[PDB]
Amino acid sequence: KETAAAKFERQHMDSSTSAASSSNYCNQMMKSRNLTKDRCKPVNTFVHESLADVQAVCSQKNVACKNGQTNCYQSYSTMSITDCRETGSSKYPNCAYKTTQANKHIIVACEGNPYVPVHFDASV
Ligand SMILES: [Cl-]
Ligand SMILES: [Cl-]
Ligand SMILES: [Cl-]
Ligand code: NA
Repeated sequence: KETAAAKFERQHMDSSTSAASSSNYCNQMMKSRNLTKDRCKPVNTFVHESLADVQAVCSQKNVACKNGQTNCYQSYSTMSITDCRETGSSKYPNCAYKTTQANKHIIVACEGNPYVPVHFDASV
C-alpha cells in the first residue's frame, strides 16, 4: 500500500538521466515504473532533477492548483522534464507513448510532514 509521497517518486522522478534522448524513452519508463499494468496511464511527466531539488519546490512559489486547492508550488527555475502521452494508436495491453522533452517550470502539490510533493499538477 503505497504512500502518496512514494507514489509521486515512482511516477515522476527520473534522476538517472539528464533528459530523454530517444523516442522510446516513454514506452520504456512507463512500463518499468509499472504505469501500464492493467491500464495505459494516459499522461505522465518525468522530472530529471535530483529528488532534493524537486522536494525543495514545496518551499518556492505558492500558487493555485488546477482544481482550486492552494497547496501547489511552482518551481522558481526551469527543470528538465519529459512528457509521456498515449498516442492515438495506443491500446492496452500494447501501450504506446509520445515522448516530449522540455525544460519548464514544474507545479506540484505538497502535503505532509515532511512537506513533500504528492501530485504533479502541470508544467509551464
Ligand atoms: Cl510498483
Ligand atoms: Cl503527470
Ligand atoms: Cl508570493
Ligand atoms: Na505521503
